[PDB]
Amino acid sequence: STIIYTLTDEAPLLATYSLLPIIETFTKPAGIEIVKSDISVAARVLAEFADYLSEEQKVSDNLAELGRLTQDPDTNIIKLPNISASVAQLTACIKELQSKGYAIPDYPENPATEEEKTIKARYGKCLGSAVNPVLREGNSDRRAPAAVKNYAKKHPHSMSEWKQWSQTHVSHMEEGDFYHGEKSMTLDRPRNVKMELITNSGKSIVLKPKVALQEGEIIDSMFMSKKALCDFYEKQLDDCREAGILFSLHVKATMMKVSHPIVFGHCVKIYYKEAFEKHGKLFDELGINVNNGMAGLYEKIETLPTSLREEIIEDLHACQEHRPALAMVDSAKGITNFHSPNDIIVDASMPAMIRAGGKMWGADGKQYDAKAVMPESTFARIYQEMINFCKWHGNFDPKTMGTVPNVGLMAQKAEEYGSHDKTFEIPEAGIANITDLDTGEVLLTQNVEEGDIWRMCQVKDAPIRDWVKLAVTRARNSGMPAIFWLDPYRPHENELIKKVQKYLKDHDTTGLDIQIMSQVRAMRYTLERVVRGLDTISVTGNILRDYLTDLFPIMELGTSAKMLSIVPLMAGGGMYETGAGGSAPKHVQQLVEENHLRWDSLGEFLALAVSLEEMGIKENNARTKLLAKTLDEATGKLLDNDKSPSRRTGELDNRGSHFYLSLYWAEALAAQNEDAELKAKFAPLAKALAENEQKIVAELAQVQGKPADIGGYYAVDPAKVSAVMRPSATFNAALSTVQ
Amino acid sequence: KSTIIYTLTDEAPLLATYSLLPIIETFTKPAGIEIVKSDISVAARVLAEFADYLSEEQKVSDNLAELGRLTQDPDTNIIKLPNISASVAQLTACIKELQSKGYAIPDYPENPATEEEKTIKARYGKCLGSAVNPVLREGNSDRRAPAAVKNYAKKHPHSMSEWKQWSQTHVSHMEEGDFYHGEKSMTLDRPRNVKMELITNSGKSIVLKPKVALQEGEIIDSMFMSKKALCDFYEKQLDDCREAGILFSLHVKATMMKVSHPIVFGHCVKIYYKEAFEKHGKLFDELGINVNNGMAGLYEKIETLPTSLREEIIEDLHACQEHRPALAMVDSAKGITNFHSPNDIIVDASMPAMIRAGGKMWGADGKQYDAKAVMPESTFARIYQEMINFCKWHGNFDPKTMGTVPNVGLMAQKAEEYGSHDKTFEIPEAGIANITDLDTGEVLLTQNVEEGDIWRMCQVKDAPIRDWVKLAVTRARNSGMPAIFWLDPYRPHENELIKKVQKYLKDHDTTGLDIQIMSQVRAMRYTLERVVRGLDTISVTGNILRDYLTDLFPIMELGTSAKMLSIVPLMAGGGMYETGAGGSAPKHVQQLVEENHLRWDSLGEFLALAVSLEEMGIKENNARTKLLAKTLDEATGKLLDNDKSPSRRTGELDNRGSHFYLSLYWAEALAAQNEDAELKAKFAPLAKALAENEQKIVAELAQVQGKPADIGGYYAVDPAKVSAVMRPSATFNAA
Ligand SMILES: [Mg+2]
Ligand SMILES: [Mg+2]
Repeated sequence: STIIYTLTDEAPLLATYSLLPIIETFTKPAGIEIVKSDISVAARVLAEFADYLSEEQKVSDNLAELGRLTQDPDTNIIKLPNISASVAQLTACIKELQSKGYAIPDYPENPATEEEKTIKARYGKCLGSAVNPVLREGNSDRRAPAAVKNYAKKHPHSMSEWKQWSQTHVSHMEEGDFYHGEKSMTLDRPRNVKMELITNSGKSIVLKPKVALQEGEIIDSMFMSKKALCDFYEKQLDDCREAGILFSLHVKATMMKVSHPIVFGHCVKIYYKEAFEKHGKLFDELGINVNNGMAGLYEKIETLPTSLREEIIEDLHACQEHRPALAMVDSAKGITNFHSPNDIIVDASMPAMIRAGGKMWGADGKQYDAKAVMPESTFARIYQEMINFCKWHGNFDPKTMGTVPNVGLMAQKAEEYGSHDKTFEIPEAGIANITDLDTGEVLLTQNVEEGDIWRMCQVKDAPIRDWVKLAVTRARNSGMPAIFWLDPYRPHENELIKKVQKYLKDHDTTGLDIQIMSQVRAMRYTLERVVRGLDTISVTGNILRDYLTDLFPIMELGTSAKMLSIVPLMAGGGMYETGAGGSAPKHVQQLVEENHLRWDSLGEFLALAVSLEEMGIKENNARTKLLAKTLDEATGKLLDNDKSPSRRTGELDNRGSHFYLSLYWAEALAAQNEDAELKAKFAPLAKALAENEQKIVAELAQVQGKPADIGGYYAVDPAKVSAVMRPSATFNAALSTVQ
Repeated sequence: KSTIIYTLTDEAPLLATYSLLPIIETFTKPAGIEIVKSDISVAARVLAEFADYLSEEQKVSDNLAELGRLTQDPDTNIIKLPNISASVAQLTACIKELQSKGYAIPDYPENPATEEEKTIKARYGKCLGSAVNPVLREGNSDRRAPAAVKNYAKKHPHSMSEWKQWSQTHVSHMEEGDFYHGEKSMTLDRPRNVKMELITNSGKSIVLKPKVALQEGEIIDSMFMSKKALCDFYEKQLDDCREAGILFSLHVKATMMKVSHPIVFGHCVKIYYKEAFEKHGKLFDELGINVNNGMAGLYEKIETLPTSLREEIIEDLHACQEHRPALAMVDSAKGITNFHSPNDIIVDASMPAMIRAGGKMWGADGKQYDAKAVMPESTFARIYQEMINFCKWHGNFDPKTMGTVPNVGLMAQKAEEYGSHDKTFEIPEAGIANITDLDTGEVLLTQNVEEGDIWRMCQVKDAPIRDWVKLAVTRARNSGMPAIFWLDPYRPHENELIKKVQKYLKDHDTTGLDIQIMSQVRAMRYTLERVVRGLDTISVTGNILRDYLTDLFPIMELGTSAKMLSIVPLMAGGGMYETGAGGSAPKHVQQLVEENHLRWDSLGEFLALAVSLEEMGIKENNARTKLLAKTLDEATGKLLDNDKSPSRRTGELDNRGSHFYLSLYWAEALAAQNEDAELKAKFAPLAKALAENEQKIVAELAQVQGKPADIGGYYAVDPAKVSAVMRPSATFNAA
């Protein structure tokens, strides 16, 4: 029975030339095979371009095979960070690969004809986040493990002071946003619909030609009213200045690539209304779309005569005199919260600011209270209920606060995160219809005006169905209550409540404590419990999941990055993501130049454990469970004993951290008394590692402070790399025992 | 007949009722309704008390004691109006209005000789204080906004100040060390006798309270406020409020927690002025200064000291504010701060008042500022904070659209905190605080106490709790409103209640009903989300929350606490109906003697009647009262739409016509009515006879004059001379 282990890019790739031998040896006695699977940029490129490759140059398309493998129930994947390649990276990977003699073609950035057309679209399949969509087949089980929860408590991170009299607060819309206008239904039949506006005059513009819907599919029709948004802005701006407080705007433009830059840019255009009105005639001429941050406005006015440009810059600053003070991204370099919408990212900025005791940065480099403006009311009210709790009760106590794991609905681009291609800036006032394009039947009608933001969402029944099963599962396996966060007064969430109530009957929920309440009622029910050191599972839709697996982690642990990221696959298999972060190119630099790798592998240590525990459950395997239970104990110890890598050079790096993990794990499997036959195999290793502990760490330290040739970058050399990453002679020897 | 008793009280209430009583009888005679009188005035109660000293046409029925017996007649029906809680000199000014009228009664001047001088002393203490309300309030409270008043509100909203979403205003309470956070309680299965005994660390035995009878099912508490914790709190929070730049305030209720809260209050002062006090302490001590009763008495007592020292004391006090925060003010102009008396900023009035104002208390400059509202005792303070956060978020309430929050309230037999007068002690020395069985020596409940902590034992009996449940149910049944019990599961005492309620709810048909149990703060938020949506929620609460919430919500709904149904549904099945809680305000008796003018106190009675009829309706199933109720409510309603309610003037308005006008109106709707042929009217001696001549009664007694009329007496007055005033026309009594 197999664990598939991804050989990704850059830093965590290097880590695993070290760690995987350790993994292979600990897992053998449980009858666990460990298969490599290469899905690097490099690998994925050579797959797409087999037509250009020699015969034994060719490579198997692993991502594809992984994809198929999603359907097999036995499947068990440990997925590490990997590159979601930018153009620059790919052109580089391309150019490195060519040098190694793979005659793939260049990257025609601007095609000139024939194949350049089709190639740039065939390199396209490689650009961006190619991998996550293929692998993430079935909802989020996400939580902090005991190992980390408990270390957190003994070793609490910093939590700034919440003054009982703080003036920080969330500000959202009360009417005219998506929420308050929202309309939704669950389909009772399959349908083919179009998103069609009927011009107030009668002209019929189609905005989205065909969208296929299945029975049971929940759909929502939702729009942001430009007029309401702008009144709310103007009113809240004035409000903020009258309060003598930082004005801030928290948005997720990196996901909602269509929806949110619009909402963002209207804040800018309004704040500086006085200057835009006088200069809109030039900005439009200059192709200035402030939707993508004020940054661009400045870059383009640079070509202006120093006289004209000096006028605009004066005219802008002039708005500050009647406008409120702005939250900064870089106080010192004058970067405001309007510089790019991709700077202040809502689900990370809000907990960051609440950690900091409800504070944000002013242009004088010092903290003040802030109005956190989140126009769309739906998902903002959550954060305000917390804020109210924290004035009252002070900031959270990580020594004693509970845990809030999140079972999140997200399968098949569920809900808000599927509607990127179904969102439109309205052309003219009219009627916005979702219409059955076969029967002509109109399903949902909206009252819209010019420049409104209209979007259609959907979530399918099988995802919803699985999500209810996973909620009940986690409730059972953990003892925690599970709370469904769903507003009855929100059409969509009513539509979910209809499903949730019905599918709960399809499962054995007798022992358990499972409830459905309001978002804000659930948020407080959870809070009242956390603070008493109790635990509660959040069961939430797709966006709340992205929000709460940043928010509650930050409070409990100080990061959002030492978490179990599990995707229990639809077919009954599992995937274990070791981390949300990048593959960290910077660490790779330190390895090449001065043989030190500061990459932390704590995420892998943790993925491996559940991976084993869960394979331990399905396949009914005692061995495995012990490997989990013990790898549990060891990782705590690795944390207690400060043995995670240092960011220095000379000191312990990624390899030494593997060693100590190998040590405390072997030791645990030696001292354990559940499987005598395991002890026998592991006790000699435990002694070899204990005994030569320092001889080994020395052997490891010995190599640092000089370069390290790894035979490539996007295309590393497996011999060279295995040398560099497994350089201790004594340590390699210790593994070759175990009998 | 099925009957309705009516109380003739004291002063201006007594007056206004010789006027509008005979204009009842009229609309109630066709309903098969009698109206017996009951004189329980200050003046009439001494006459029954002291009757050994009078002749026998000079002799009276003891009208208070008769009502005592009446509480156990399943059908009784009573409308109680304000009356004087007799006093120091107001029994002596009325220990004389008969000696002038001819009645052989004792004088009462203390410092008494050899013993029927201590015994007549004791023997007319009878009629001192609120000695009439504990006779009559026999079983918990039904308190809601009557339909007439609520509707006038949504049509004529009062002012609600803005709540900025950045208000700094908040409640500050103790998180540890306070009664709540260290509470213990139990429910008895056995009747017991207990003592409250201190066990000195050395072993010494101090009996604080020798004997306390406890019956089966009773719920008792042992709680303590730890003086160290309370003062650390005050210190920490004084710093906080100063670093904040906000006003500092102290909301307690010294007028009923007569023992407990003055101590808590006094500590806030001594801590505030710690610099001055830690220097003049010896001197303040020699003088008797007990700042527990407020700075007021300190300034009165340093008046004896010579001017050089007095002003050195006054300066040292004042020099504290350099390192303290600013106080909330009771009277900006006359320089009266929070701390003058503990009876000025009374919590359940001061806190809604504050919230209505946008979260504001007054600075010393007559201007309005943000405030820390310090309620040290955590138990009943968190709800206010919950409201404040709600309003910061959503703005203040909108009277036009918002719903109601009636209140079913546990209070029978001095339930909860309000009966622990005689069971609260400031602890003499550190040791062990025991509730201990006088028969078996078992220690039922124990606490660790130190020097100067406050310790009290609260009890609530089971018979009140059962009624209190049945009442919450019948109100839920008879109104279609959801009803939430307000109960902390994490608070020993309330959790002890949750166990009874859960058990007792089962004993009523609650099949249609929506009846849940929530933590005070959950309950609060929930009913808050519903009012804002114009939805209604009955609140079912403890004794303190019954006192708090019946001010908080009607202040938001109607801008007054004093326009409310106060129904005490009696244990035996019947019911008493209370017009108001306000004073008799004797100041307005003179405006009806020196001149002719009185006060607005009529409105409460109109409403006491509308329910007294409506519930009489289904109690002795009488189609003939359900009518008069709903038509009386229509009538009183437009008596408000048309500004026909009493005036401060002298042209004018008072009960005289507001009086009359609803005769015009509670006839208006009785003739125009059609469901019915019995009461077809028949009340057509016609309403339009008060509309034939409908600007003349008004003028016939406009000429009534002001200048003077005499009631010929004040407390005891005759029955042939307030006719020629309260009943001054000729055209009036006619129709
Ligand atoms: Mg996220
Ligand atoms: Mg009150």
